[PDB]
Amino acid sequence: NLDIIGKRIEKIKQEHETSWHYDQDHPYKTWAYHGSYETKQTASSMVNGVVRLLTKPWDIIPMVTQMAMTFKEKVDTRTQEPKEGTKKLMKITAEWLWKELGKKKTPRMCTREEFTRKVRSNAALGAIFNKWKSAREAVEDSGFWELVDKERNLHLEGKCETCVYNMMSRAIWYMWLGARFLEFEALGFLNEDHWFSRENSLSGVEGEGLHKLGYILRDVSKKEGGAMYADDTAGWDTRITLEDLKNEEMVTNHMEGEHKKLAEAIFKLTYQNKVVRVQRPTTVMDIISRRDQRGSGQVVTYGLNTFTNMEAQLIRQMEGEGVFKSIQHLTVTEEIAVKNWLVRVGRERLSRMAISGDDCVVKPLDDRFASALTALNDMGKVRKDIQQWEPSRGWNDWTQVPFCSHHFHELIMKDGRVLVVPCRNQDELIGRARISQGAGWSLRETACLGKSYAQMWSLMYFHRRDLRLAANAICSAVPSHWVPTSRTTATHEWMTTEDMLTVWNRVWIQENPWMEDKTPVESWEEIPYLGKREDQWCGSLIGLTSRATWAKNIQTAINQVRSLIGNEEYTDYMPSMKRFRR
Ligand SMILES: CCn1cnc2ccccc21
Ligand SMILES: [Zn+2]
Ligand SMILES: [Zn+2]
Repeated sequence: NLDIIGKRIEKIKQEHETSWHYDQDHPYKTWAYHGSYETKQTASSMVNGVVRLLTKPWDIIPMVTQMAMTFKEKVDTRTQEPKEGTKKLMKITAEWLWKELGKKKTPRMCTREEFTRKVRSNAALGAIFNKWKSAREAVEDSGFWELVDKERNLHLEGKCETCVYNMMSRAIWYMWLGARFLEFEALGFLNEDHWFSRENSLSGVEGEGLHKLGYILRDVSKKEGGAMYADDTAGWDTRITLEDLKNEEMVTNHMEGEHKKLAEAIFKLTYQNKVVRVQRPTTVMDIISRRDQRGSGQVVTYGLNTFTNMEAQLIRQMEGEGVFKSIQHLTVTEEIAVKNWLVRVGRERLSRMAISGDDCVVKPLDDRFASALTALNDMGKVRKDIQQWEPSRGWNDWTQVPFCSHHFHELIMKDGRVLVVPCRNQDELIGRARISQGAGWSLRETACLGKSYAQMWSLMYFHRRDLRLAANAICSAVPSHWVPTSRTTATHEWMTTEDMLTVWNRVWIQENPWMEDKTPVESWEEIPYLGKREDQWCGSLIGLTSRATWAKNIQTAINQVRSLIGNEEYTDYMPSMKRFRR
């Protein structure tokens, strides 16, 4: 308690000595409360005019237009201590899983140099605005690194002064760049050295890319076993227990010297004890603490969510296979059975899963898994939108399974080769491309963001009639040489000025390990669509009068946007499609 967090608390107390007060009408039950101080400030979603002008038919579709308009009573809930059988299963499984992940990897510190390179190419490293303007400025000034140094030596001394969270089914915890560096130094290796790659973790998909996820699910489908299960957890980050945080910390067992001590301090001082500042309109700032739940960097959050989800799902698999009888207590011989299952079949069982943070797909040995719920519920990983003890409903066809907000189609090219393509409801794709975040966007910057969405559609969603047409229109309306941009950056092969057919050939043919015949495609007309009825099922407007008029008159829409941007060099990409080719 207050020995580990007191210093951070004491320090903030004094910067607002003229405003401190223990409020008696504080709304926290599960968060420990400490005091308040005076503040007064808030970032809504803005429309991308280039994309909206080239998607007119969607101006009258509420599922699109409502996306651009406009639970913190889950962060304030509590999770019970698991039983001794559950705690034992998790500790054995975690111990075994860090060793497998560590067999072909070496833990190591990430460097000021690596951190600097990140900030100078815009990665979302959740920092704050004070002393320096942006992240870019702090990194070049040696004053910063002295602040970093002071805290660093403080962590080696087992103490913390400035690693404090700021709060803002989503909840983001911005720290100051200094605390973010120290997190990156100790734990960045998990992401930087791809510990959750499929090659390394067998269940993971880190670095895999949307054009690979469908092929990975089809490979899992080829295993003998039961249905494919894809149960979502209700508020995964809120259900991370202190026992979860202690099994995650065991990665330090594989470290040495300084690194081991630096990593131990991050886990002890910032993860297993937290200090947070929250905006309350009644507007004051609340300084609240708690020991459990996830509140880390988004990138470290991803890897440890993947880790603990892999652990939970292997245990749910053990329960289905009858490896242990009850979570109340493991007998001595159940421990050796669990250990022996892991050594004997653990790697096979990891390969039956696709896990991306809190998101999983499992193809278990048989359907006993569906009603194996005691460990899953007792670990606190309670399923969303089903009653606690109701058996899971599985999927009989890998093409129906949801994963990373998509489903996947099997699409046969006129030449017989097989594409496995990512898909989701087309209203969601159009609605997202019509939104920008933040202020001060020039027309050129807005156009270059439209171009990023268009090239993503040409590479990932070419099989959707409306998106291939809208992508060609946007690429025709934005100057040919203007570089696609994004303010918050899987593998993003569409972020390039290279010809999109050349990039399509590299991603789907040359570099695709599921495509044996490497014959290049010579034109976009060789590249197939979904069936017309399947395209409508997945949200296409093909067949509507609005869509026909848009497609026929597309050059008029392209010319409207070209006239706004002005006298620039443009390319006509519409004749790459059969219907505009004379
Ligand atoms: C886990 C054991 N088991 C297997 N099949 C079931 C069906 C309902 C309840 C429990 C079941
Ligand atoms: Zn600290
Ligand atoms: Zn679809």
